[PDB]
Amino acid sequence: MTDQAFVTLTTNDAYAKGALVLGSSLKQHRTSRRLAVLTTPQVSDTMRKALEIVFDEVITVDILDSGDSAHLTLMKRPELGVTLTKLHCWSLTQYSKCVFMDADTLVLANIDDLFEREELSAAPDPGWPDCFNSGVFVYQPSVETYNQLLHVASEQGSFDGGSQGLLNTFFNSWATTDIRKHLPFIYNLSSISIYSYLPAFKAFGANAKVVHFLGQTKPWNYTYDTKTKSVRSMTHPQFLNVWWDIFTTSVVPLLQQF
Amino acid sequence: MTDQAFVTLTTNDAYAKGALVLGSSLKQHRTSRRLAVLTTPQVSDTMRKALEIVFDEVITVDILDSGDSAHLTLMKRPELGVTLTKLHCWSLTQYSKCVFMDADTLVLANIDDLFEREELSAAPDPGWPDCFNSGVFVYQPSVETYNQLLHVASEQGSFDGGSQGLLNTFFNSWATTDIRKHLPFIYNLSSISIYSYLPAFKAFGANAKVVHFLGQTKPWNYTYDTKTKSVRSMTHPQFLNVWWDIFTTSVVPLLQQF
Ligand SMILES: O=c1ccn([C@@H]2O[C@H](COP(=O)(O)OP(=O)(O)O[C@H]3O[C@H](CO)[C@@H](O)[C@H](O)[C@H]3O)[C@@H](O)[C@H]2O)c(=O)[nH]1
Ligand SMILES: O=c1ccn([C@@H]2O[C@H](COP(=O)(O)OP(=O)(O)O[C@H]3O[C@H](CO)[C@@H](O)[C@H](O)[C@H]3O)[C@@H](O)[C@H]2O)c(=O)[nH]1
Ligand SMILES: [Mn+2]
Ligand SMILES: [Mn+2]
Repeated sequence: MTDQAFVTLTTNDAYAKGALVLGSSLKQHRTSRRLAVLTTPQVSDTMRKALEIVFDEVITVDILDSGDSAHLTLMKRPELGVTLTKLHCWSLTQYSKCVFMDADTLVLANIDDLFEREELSAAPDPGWPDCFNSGVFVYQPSVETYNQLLHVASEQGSFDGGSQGLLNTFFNSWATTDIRKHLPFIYNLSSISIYSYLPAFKAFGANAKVVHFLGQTKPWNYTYDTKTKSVRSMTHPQFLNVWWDIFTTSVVPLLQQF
Repeated sequence: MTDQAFVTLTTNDAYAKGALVLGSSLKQHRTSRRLAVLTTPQVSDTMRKALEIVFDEVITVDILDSGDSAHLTLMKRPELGVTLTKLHCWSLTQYSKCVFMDADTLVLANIDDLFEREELSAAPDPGWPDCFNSGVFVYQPSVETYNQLLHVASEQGSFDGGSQGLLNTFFNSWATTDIRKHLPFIYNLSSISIYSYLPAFKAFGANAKVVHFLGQTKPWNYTYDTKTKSVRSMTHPQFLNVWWDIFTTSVVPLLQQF
């Protein structure tokens, strides 16, 4: 309850919008857990203040600062900035168990049952199913694990340049061990898989609990008509329209309070 | 040994080429099991004779004939012809356990360790990871199971129009039960995933044991230069070139014997 949380991340104002929508969707579906978001100094004061209303806790991380434990590793592998910031999710020892969620995800139903899972639990990644998608995962905050993850980042880096490669390398038993650590795909439904593998989507898509907007084009990169309540041209904009309805209804007016 | 086999299928001469390459690759990697192939009357006599040399057993199936157990179901769902023919793989009760392999797959290493698996074992499908790919699976021949599969085909059909939808509907516990029934992706490596998710491929692709040529364009739809030993323009034609080397070296000359 108080010791468990959903954790997201935002390094800029664009992803902050995503974080704000994600946070609102979690409250909308009455989560009994806390909401935390990792932010960087590059996030504007207005976005930061909005996040302070939506989330129960707003933590500030600055790996660009020499005082940060990940900085040394950043100098060695500068292309891993976002990934190194994301790893600080393991530094939140005020929580016994958390569910990390990318700022570009959207909750469509209560997913508190994820807290029954153990580290490391995640849904399979489309494209290479033997790797889990790092957009949504169940983990347990720990300084030891964090240090172990930093060590691997320093020595090996990430085979994909992001957090997915690093996490899959460290939590390498995922593909062959414990089916319970394989989160059902509907807990991290790739938006690409939706408009593509149409048959499978038509069959199981209605059970979606979380949508992950993976492409280059994020939800905030579209134009939304408030009158027709739909984005402008995608055979399935329904999810983009939900994202935008929350943004229009709860997020935008909240940003006007400042 | 004698009671276990690899089983493929070919309804025409084009896929027969694939079946012939697949069969040769299995012998090349010294399989200790038998090789069986399901064929239809539409397969030419020359292709049939070549298959009789490569495979230990060539079974003929004709669902277009009123005497076939699947015919009645075919009349009801005519678009399922290939799928209904494929299901006859369960009718091979002369074998205690088999590994079904699509004619468009290619074995790059001995995979006899698959016979340690139980029905139903299969690799995850890219696109929708909670569904297994029906191109490669471990099953146990049985008239009862066959009748149960026909029954489902008749009543529900297939959500994807092919065998994957039907098999996933029947063997629906796959995604949430027994990690051992999840064959490693390298036992059914989608050719699409190779040229696409490049990072993951560069990291684990060298361990590939089976390649599955999924697209519209099958290996036999390419032009191969015998002098340079490579197909004509694909950042990774290496697999197409292996397929063609076997076809050029073992299959083509074999077809000349007739
Ligand atoms: O400038 C940035 C970029 C990313 N993020 C955060 O990092 C997360 C991950 O990155 P994102 O921008 O969402 O990338 P994706 O399109 O979701 O994908 C990448 O990350 C996925 C899971 O993390 C992998 O499946 C992909 O292969 C990888 O390309 C985002 O949701 C944000 O929370 C920021 O805060 N600021
Ligand atoms: O005219 C035909 C068509 C198919 N086959 C056989 O059926 C198998 C399956 O079909 P294939 O032509 O290989 O289709 P795929 O491109 O491999 O894909 C289909 O089948 C896959 C697994 O069976 C699924 O992952 C895909 O979603 C589905 O589109 C083939 O390998 C052959 O053994 C024939 O003998 N004759
Ligand atoms: Mn993401
Ligand atoms: Mn196939």
